[PDB]
Amino acid sequence: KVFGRCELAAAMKRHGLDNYRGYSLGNWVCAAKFESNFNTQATNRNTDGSTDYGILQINSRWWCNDGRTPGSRNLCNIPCSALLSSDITASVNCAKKIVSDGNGMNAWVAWRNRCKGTDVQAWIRGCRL
Ligand SMILES: [Cl-]
Ligand SMILES: [Cl-]
Ligand SMILES: [Cl-]
Repeated sequence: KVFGRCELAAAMKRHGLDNYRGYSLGNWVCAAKFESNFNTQATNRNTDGSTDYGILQINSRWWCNDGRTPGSRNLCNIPCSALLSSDITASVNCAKKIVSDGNGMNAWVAWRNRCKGTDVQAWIRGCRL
């Protein structure tokens, strides 16, 4: 599924991501924009052989099982394919664990490089939330 901007913001809010770990909704929408362009089916192979999955590009090196990332963990206790669903529940639940791991949203390098410190409120501008 390719979400609209406000559609995703609403879905994130419905799943308790709004201000989770002190990160406003715009931060989450911005991260999704630059990780996946709001496409739940996005997958990208990393140079090390792990893969990033879904709307928030969650990495099989630590968070989900894809069966082909030797030496990796599955800390969200989920198949990586579950992170590609139209319903964002699994990606949100797993993102909550990631953002709680110590470094906040810096875990998402695209958030750090493209969202951190910017006017992230713009991402929810106009949205009926
Ligand atoms: Cl957009
Ligand atoms: Cl915001
Ligand atoms: Cl594996």
